[PDB]
Amino acid sequence: MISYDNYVTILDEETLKAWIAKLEKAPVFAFDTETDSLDNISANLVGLSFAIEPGVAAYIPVAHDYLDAPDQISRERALELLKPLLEDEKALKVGQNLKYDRGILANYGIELRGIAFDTMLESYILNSVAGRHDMDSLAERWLKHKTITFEEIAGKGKNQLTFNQIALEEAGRYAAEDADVTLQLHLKMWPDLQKHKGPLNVFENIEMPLVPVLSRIERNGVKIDPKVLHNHSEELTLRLAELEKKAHEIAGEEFNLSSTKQLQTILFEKQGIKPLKKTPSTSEEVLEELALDYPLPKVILEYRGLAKLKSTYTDKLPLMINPKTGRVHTSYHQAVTATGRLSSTDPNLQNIPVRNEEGRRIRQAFIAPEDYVIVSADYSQIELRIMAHLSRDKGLLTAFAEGKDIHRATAAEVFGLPLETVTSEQRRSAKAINFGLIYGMSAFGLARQLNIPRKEAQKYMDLYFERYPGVLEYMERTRAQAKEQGYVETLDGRRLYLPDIKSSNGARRAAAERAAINAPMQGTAADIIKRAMIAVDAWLQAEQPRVRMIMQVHDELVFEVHKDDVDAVAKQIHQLMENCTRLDVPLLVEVGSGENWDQAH
Ligand SMILES: [Mg+2]
Ligand SMILES: [Mn+2]
Ligand SMILES: [Zn+2]
Ligand SMILES: [Zn+2]
Ligand SMILES: [Zn+2]
Repeated sequence: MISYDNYVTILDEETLKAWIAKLEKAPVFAFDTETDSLDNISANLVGLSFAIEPGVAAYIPVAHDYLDAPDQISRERALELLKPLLEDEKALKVGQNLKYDRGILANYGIELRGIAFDTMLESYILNSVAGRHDMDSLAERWLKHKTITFEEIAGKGKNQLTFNQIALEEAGRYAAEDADVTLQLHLKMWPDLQKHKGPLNVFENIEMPLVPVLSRIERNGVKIDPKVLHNHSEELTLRLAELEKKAHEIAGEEFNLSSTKQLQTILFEKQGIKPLKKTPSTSEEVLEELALDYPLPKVILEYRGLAKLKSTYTDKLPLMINPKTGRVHTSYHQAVTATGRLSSTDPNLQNIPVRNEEGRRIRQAFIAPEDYVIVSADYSQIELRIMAHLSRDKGLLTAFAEGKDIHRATAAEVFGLPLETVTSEQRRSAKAINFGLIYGMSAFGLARQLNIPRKEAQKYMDLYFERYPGVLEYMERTRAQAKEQGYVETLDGRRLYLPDIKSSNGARRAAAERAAINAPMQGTAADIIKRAMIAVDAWLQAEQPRVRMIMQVHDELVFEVHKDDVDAVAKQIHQLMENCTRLDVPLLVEVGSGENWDQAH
């Protein structure tokens, strides 16, 4: 176990000051905060823990208020004595998910500096796919130590206690162990993170500096109009009713809009071909093939889609508005994706349909406050530009260089015809090839996206590789080093380990080869986006203009800018994004604005 003998519980100023003195001369120190809620903006700090050396850690309770809780240093007195140390950029701190801790302190007017090491990110940069990067998983992987779980001291279910309700000593065991373990994890991982300059570079200049900027974006939140979302909800109810009637009217009787049950009994029973369509799906959608002529499958297609969107965003979004700020605070995850891109939840901004009309209405609900406007800064087809650079292809490089539409430029080369005459179908064919290459799509998978026969798709890809030889080379070379060293890297050095590259399993090894071609372009896009965020945030902090960075979704950064400042600010965001990141890839940033996210998008 871990008893009350392990760590000290600081209940007096004199002892706290003794520790602050030791903390001041430590080379690095682990630090952690305890609160009464996972919600950063409204959580209250219940206590703090520190670790100066493996096995030497302490817990300082400041707001435990259960019946008869012992005297504790007051939250205000503890923070004023600790403030200088916390705000000192020279005092280096180590922590697990420091983004959270930085925010809690910000609730009390404290600016946490010296945010040097985050064990979550150390683990993530070492090997993004090694497993989960949370402390409990980390302590077990690297230290063969099983940590005290929050459930162990607080309980489970609705009757679960909040930190302020837990006994001082019990809270101490948990909090001081976090600090201690975090320091031990750093001592084991930091030395390893130096065996390679690639990962070390990404960790030091991309991931760590991004920690406080993610905190600031999350805490800023985004303005959502609940009325608009409600109208959209009422209207969708009516549209779902109408659509259901249109389905019944086309055939007979009533039925659910569920395939492999009520649909096959209608659809193919009235002429068609037996198999159904899985909601596997992004490759063989039987329902949308029939949709080009057959009416029923087209209405069932649209019905399901609207049903999904209503319960996911229309009904959910209004419930996420924080009472304290009046805004929605999404959760960004910095150590979850395999390629290094940021993910998002509650809400998952990336699942809002882009090329769909309803998704546009969801976006219209993201509004700018009075006298402000929503500004969108996007990296135009960054992955494609990255592939152009990685393949060193003069053809692609020149297309982007002279500002031509790469999809029409590619079609003009593949099909051999003037750029002005390329048709929509030809452009659509080249476009499917271009994005297919990024995901390492098979010549048959391209046929399923283009609806053309196999070997006809193969005919296009051979014509493509002949016109753009540099792309085949990159593809072959990347699969090469992937087998030679078990991993692939981005331009900045970020690595994706591929354990199934020599799998001996067929499909399992195919996946690893696709990931081999894909990761370098996706990871590089990710690195670029993170560098722009740090650069834009740095300008924001230094110059203090009337602008907030509110979102990050796909390849765009969304802001709130004062209406009278839009022009100067747009010039600035634009320069920072395509000139203060990587100077090797030919980058283009498209900046737009409006009353809501949809207008600026
Ligand atoms: Mg191309
Ligand atoms: Mn913590
Ligand atoms: Zn903790
Ligand atoms: Zn993208
Ligand atoms: Zn420019």
